[PDB]
Amino acid sequence: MFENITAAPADPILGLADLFRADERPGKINLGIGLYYDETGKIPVLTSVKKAEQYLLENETTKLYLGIDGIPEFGRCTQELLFGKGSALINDKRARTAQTPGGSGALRVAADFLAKNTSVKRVWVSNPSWPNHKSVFNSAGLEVREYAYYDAENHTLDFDALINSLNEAQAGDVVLFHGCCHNPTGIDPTLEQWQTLAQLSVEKGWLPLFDFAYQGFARGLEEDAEGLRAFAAMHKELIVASSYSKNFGLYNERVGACTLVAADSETVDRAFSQMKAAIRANYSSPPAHGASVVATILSNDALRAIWEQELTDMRQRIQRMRQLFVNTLQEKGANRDFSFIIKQNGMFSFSGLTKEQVLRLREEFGVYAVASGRVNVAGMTPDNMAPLCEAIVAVL
Amino acid sequence: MFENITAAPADPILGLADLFRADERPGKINLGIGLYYDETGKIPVLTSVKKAEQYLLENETTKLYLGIDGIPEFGRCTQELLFGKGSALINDKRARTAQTPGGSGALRVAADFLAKNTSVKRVWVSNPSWPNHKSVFNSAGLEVREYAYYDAENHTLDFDALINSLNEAQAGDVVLFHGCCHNPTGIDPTLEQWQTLAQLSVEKGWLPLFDFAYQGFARGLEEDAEGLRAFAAMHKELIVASSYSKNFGLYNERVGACTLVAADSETVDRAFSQMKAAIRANYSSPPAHGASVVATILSNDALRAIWEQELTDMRQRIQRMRQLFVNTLQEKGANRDFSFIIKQNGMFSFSGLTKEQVLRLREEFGVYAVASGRVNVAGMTPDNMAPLCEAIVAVL
Ligand SMILES: *Cc1c(COP(=O)(O)O)cnc(C)c1O
Ligand SMILES: *Cc1c(COP(=O)(O)O)cnc(C)c1O
Repeated sequence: MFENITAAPADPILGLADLFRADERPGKINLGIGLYYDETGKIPVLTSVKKAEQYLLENETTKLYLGIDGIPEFGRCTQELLFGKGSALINDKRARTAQTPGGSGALRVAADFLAKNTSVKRVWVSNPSWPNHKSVFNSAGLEVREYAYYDAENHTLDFDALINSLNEAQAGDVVLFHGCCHNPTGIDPTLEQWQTLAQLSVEKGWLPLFDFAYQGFARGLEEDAEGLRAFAAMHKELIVASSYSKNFGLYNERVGACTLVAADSETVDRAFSQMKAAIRANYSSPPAHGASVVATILSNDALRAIWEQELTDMRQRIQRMRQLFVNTLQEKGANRDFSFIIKQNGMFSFSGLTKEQVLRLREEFGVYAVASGRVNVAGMTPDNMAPLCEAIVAVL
Repeated sequence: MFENITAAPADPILGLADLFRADERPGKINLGIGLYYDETGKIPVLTSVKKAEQYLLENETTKLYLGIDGIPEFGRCTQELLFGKGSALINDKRARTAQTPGGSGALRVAADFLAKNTSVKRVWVSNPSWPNHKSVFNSAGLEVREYAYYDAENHTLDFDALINSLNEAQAGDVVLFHGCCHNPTGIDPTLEQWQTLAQLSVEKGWLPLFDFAYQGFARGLEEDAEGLRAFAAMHKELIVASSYSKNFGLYNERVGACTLVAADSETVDRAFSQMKAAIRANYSSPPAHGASVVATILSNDALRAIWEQELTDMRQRIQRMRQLFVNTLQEKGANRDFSFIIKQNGMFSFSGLTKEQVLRLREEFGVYAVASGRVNVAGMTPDNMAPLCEAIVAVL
């Protein structure tokens, strides 16, 4: 039965982790997978999280299955982070949120839901994009088309090309937007670009799907939600797949959400019943730990305060490694000007290195970056900066 | 886009918990969903688990993503529970285990793997079965066909009827078996029946899929794995979807596993890689908490000891309640003779009440059982036994 199964190709991101592991080379540097490291180079558990955990340890009395859609407080809290304290979306009971296993499972849930209940035939993702997007949608039997987005030459957002390629997006097609901190580019539309995009989609008939994995790493919690919030203001229907992996460092606990928005409560209710059905036929009910952690922190002023600061610290430290990266580069040779690297948001910079250049960094110098040239700034530290900037220079 | 979405029908099981939750009635009794309750009527966290949790609280230093296939040691431990500590499958490096989100997630994972990497078209499941089985398979585009299984008049396993049913199954068809504690009947094949089935499927060319959610609830850990293990000795390939929701009371942490066995390692590897791919396109990686809990317990002799005792305790308490259930019914003037209930294993009993009797039991007495007549024995207690038993009598 399995005789003729062809090995599949390794995840272009997950893959490298393997390789990374397997490499005995003493001074290896991992800038591939998007994980936030700290000055010491470790991937720590937030203090607000350890606190929330002790709290559960002490207060949990049952491991009783959660509801298909998970922890109600969790969805409530998610809806507020997303749309804001007093959104009409909330007051009008227009949004329903399902706790899912990471932003990843949220995407899948959304896909399955779409494929099976709407006549959505294609999904438009950006080029470049996050590698896993294709696989998720494809697995649900949806077509993935790509829309232009980055200007290699100028290291920026090519609005025209953006707009010019979406012209072929039919009405009823799904258009996927990254809420903030575009992965892998780090280039986001300005509030105005967003407002335009939002006008366009309504006019053109697209269903927006927000992939929101880095809320809080660009500017701030509220600030990072402006584009969505702008869309939510003109849209009747929307989907939001969001993750808490990064902003809470709860990577392995698989904490995410899938929010469905509809013109009205009755509609969002009916529709969400089908989303629930799709989850049932999948993993049934979601993992409690992670999300409990999240709900505890977000609904306790103190822990929340602690949490907001850790996030700020996280965001700030990445910003600092950013400027230090451009400086060290310069100060170390570098033919190219890497200044554009400072105007990018999030954990990564699309460095502009070639595929052969990255192969070489790895092979020769032991630095791991993704073949697209995407580096994880959060993985840079004062201590590895030099040796890392040296390897880059030697490959220029 | 959602204007026309049809509300989905309710989950015969899941949706019954809602109904339950919503009724203001004082002495309601929940005999629906399969949860273990204790003498006091609560659904507790095992102490072995609480112990393991503290341990993690204190020793976890990162929440770093797990491998797509999860915690390695967790997989190790799973294989030994399943096959033997000792087994050839293990020595021969012929089995690969992916940690998944519940036994449910493992089923979906298997379905997706099959549907896309093999020529499987149909999946055979017992009649009756666990309702969710059809939805999961149908979602992956697989056809679900049923094979006879229960002798309603006699309260037993109708073997020839089973065998004459599967005879209709083609080579290369998947045949789904419940490892032990058949849900919803509680009737499992004798070791000789298992052996027969095993020889028969090897000859007929069926790919066996074991759904193993109740290890340790029938007779014991090791003995409950006998049918599987007999299949494992004759088969080149098989799949095992196991859950730890029940034997560890880790219901909401979503702990399960999907085990793949192939003629050999070269083959199980290639194949597993396609399984990993199917996971990547799903939730990406599995939830750490629950699984770490399980791996900690199974790894430590002390903790494991404690855990096995708790499990024998749970199993024993259910055995007791069953005896008590028949006696009380008898002592309350039941028409029918319910002794067959003693010969069934696991959490449930297929009581033989009709649709209308179970409907009546609920509206009228507030006793909740599944429309199939399935009652959750683990939900009975000495304190509710009387009232429960009186409601039944009143409806017969
Ligand atoms: C990390 C990531 C996700 C999903 O992450 P989870 O780990 O599943 O929460 C989705 N989209 C992007 C762009 C990501 O970077
Ligand atoms: C409980 C159960 C499952 C899956 O349970 P999870 O909570 O998803 O681990 C699968 N099959 C049967 C027969 C079950 O009883």
